[PDB]
Amino acid sequence: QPEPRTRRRAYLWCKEFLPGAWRGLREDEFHISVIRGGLSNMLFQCSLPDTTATLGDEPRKVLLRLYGMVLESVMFAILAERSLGPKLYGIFPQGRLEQFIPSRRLDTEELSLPDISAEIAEKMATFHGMKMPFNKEPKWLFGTMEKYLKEVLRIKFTEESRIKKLHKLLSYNLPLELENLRSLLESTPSPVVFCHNDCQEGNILLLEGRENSEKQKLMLIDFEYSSYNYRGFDIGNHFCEWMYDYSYEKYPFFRANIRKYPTKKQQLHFISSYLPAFQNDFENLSTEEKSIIKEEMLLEVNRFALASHFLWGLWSIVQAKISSIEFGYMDYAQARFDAYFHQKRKLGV
Amino acid sequence: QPEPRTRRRAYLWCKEFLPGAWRGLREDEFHISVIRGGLSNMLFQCSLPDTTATLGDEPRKVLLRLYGAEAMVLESVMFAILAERSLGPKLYGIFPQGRLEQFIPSRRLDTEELSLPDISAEIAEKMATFHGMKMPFNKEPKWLFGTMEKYLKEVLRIKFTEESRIKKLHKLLSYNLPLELENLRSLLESTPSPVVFCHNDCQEGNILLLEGRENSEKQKLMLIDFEYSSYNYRGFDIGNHFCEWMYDYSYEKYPFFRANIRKYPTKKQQLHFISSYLPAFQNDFENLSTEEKSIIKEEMLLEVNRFALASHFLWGLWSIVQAKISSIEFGYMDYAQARFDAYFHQKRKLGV
Ligand SMILES: CN1CCCN(Cc2ccc3ncccc3c2)CC1
Ligand SMILES: CN1CCCN(Cc2ccc3ncccc3c2)CC1
Repeated sequence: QPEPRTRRRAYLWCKEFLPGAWRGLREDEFHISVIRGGLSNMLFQCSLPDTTATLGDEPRKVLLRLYGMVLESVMFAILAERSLGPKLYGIFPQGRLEQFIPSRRLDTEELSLPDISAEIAEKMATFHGMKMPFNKEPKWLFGTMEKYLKEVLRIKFTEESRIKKLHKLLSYNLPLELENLRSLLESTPSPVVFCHNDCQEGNILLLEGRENSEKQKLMLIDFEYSSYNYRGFDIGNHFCEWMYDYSYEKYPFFRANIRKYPTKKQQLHFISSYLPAFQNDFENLSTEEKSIIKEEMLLEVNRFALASHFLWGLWSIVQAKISSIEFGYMDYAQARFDAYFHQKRKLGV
Repeated sequence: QPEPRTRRRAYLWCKEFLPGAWRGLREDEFHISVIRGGLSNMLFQCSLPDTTATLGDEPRKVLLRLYGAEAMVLESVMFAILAERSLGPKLYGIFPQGRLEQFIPSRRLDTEELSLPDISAEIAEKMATFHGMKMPFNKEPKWLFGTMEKYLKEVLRIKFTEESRIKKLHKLLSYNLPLELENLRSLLESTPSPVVFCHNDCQEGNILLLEGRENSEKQKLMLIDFEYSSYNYRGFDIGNHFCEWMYDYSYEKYPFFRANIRKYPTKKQQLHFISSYLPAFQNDFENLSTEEKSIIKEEMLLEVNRFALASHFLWGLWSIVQAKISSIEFGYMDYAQARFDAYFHQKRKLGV
């Protein structure tokens, strides 16, 4: 349960924005509980009295999201219209009402289950074929990294620990290294598509009641960082996410495990599912040509995986200065940068 | 024939938002033409050279829309949804200064085409369809009297200089609009009308006659320009449309419209409209008792004609507000008086 200053707001929003029973519902009939609290993007679960029959096809239970601009909204509406996302039941200046999808999030170690990562591949490829009314020019990747790098070189921390950690990070010569990375990635062909850009296990729902479905038990959510971007980044980033488990209950509240990065075999298995789903003609290609393509895609995504480390490393340093959320951001930054340089050595680039 | 800045900015938007031949298009080979000028919602046609080949789906031609001089999230979300549902033009690009839309070969309707039976029948079907839609917006019917209240307040505190505008304003105030509003409200709050997703501005200039289709009998029109849309009393949407039968905005001299009260649809014409509307809006209707059909229709007419009074009042108030702030060449005050003339005349018609 929430505070008084809300739940009423939540009451009004549900009563005004939802059809059916919601329309005549009394403030004492309103059921609401917290799904995730905090200062920003708070989730809530609102529901009709179980003793209330629905008048039409309106939802019994809904997700309320409180922001705590225009593109984010257009995108969610579109994904909703195409059944790629939760339905959009209502939208307003300080949040929105979304479909409540009975489910849990994936856990890190589940990303490696052959059936799971085969469906994530298939879903990412599908996400990747969608037309969106947004800029098709791949500005996002280096634009965001420059934006973050510049912030980082302006960040001053008070406590000695953060100063120390920032100092060790700045000692990699991030500006120079960004240019080394630009060189590498420019010379690495990767089709521009609509990328989720944050395809981590916490954004993948296992839909309850089909945990037994072999190719249809997952849904991708949270598209807040989505944009047109190099394909290799969405895949590389997701592969990186195999190494990071955010459920750790002690500070810094994540574990990094480099050994958990997908093996070549595991990589070939993800992309062997991705490709058929991304170009429908791929399956009919010559056994030999498929491997030509797969070997190339492996080079492609493992290289862009470096951008995942670099971008989210920088991102993490900024979050440290400004976020309230309890999470060891600097240590995570240090982890992403270690994995960065470990991956460079591994690739010999 | 746009200005250097725009067309340069339009070239860029097109090249960066549109797929296919567009993305490799050079500036020297970019075609743009004006469809509407002004300061607010300029319209442009953009296209590929005729010698250039499309690579895939991409359109050969598109409409650029510049917003000119944050409810934009609502408009944009709406515009995008109607597109996904094939009810509006496709949405190719959205950005701070405007949007890229599908170009749809067509012309708009003339006022006197609104009364043509097939036209009127299809408009009624399209509107009913439009009304059945779920939209992620607030379902409380506050738009109508909220907006009028908003305009009335603005109206009460505007002072003109220019003599003729000053006189015209006072004659409108003569009527005691705050009292008159209150009692429009009482009249209407006693007039049941289903709350639905309304277009709210269904005038001829917002209805496309689709090219290639002037032969189809029930499928040659598309409603567009949903800028004023919202959940609202169905009666408003229909009443407002009926009012627009009376108003012709193609008139070339000041005040740049003709009002003709006597072009308002006859009862026979109104019945012909909702005879298409009702089977298009609800399922069983077609096969209800020919006795209950008539009960439904007759009440609806009282409903839509009563709400037509809100059309006159709302747009009259809006028009007065436009006279202060708008620069567009249009006799807003004269148009304000005409709506209010129709308001009191319609009131007289109804004995309310
Ligand atoms: C921007 N997204 C991709 C970058 C990695 N990820 C790190 C992360 C994951 C889970 C967290 N859970 C709680 C707090 C911080 C967290 C940070 C942040 C999410
Ligand atoms: C809000 N809409 C319905 C109210 C009447 N209408 C007045 C109008 C119609 C056409 C015009 N065409 C050009 C200039 C002004 C115009 C004003 C405005 C549009």
